[PDB]
Amino acid sequence: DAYWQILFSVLKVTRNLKELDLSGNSLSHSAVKSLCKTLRRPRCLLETLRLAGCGLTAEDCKDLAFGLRANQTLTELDLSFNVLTDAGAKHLCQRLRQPSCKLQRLQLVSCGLTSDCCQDLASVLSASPSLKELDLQQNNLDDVGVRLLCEGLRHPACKLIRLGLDQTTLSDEMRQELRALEQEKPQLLIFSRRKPS
Repeated sequence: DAYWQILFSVLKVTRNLKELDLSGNSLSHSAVKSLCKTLRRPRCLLETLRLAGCGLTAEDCKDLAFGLRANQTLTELDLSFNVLTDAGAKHLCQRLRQPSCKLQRLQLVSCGLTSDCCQDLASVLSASPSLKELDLQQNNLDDVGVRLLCEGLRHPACKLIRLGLDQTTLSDEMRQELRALEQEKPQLLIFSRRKPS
């Protein structure tokens, strides 16, 4: 946190910074709050923010979601490899389904998510004005959650074109349903580490 205060005082002076990648370094709740201040500034021109493997938890998602409320420049956010839990995803979803949201690309790989966040995610898929890519690999969503996701993906207003999803432990019936969706929505690619396609 010593350290983090140096970085944030410098960012206050930086101009035109489009990307900020903190991945792999732990941020305390307190550093998260100073970062959220950074994002709220009107001069903030960040387009990409990467916080993967940073020790974030659910309460951090609430702060990030509120920090995105004003922001119109961020188009890509990586929260992979943090124990966000379903409660953390729910805070993000509240923001991402708003009509002012500009976020295009969101990565939630290995974030401790279950089927219990998938109704919230599906409401994002159906209503977000901006979300094009969503990576949910390394989360245990199961047939129940993926079915809920598919209910949102089927919405003709769904903007998504790339979904990252673990398919190995899904049922044969679920995998047939996903392939049927891909046939109906040819602009959508469902990929994984095992089906990189």
